[PDB]
Amino acid sequence: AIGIGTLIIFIAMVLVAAVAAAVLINTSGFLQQKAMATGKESTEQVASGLQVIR
Amino acid sequence: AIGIGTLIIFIAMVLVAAVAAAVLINTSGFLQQKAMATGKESTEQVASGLQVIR
Repeated sequence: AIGIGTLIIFIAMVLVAAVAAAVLINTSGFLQQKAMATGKESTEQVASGLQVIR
Repeated sequence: AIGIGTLIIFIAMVLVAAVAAAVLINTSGFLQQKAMATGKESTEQVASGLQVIR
């Protein structure tokens, strides 16, 4: 019967789509930290300094 | 987003304008004393002297 294969291949299709989704979720995590830090750090750099009074 | 840079460069622009202002305030101080003294001293010079009676 044709049904048997249709079921089995669905199982595969789901699993692959899961793996594909995962990499984007993971990568978004990696980028989150890197981005946030880069902004903070750059801001502090511009904002700060010393001045010779006399 | 474009906004991010617009903020950061504003911070710089303010700071530079501050430094530029400072030099004029400082220099005005330096000149104040030098001017005042020059006037006083010159005045005393003209105003004063001795006369031989006999």
